[PDB]
Amino acid sequence: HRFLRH
Repeated sequence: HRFLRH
């Protein structure tokens, strides 16, 4: 997964 790009 990912730590998103927020």
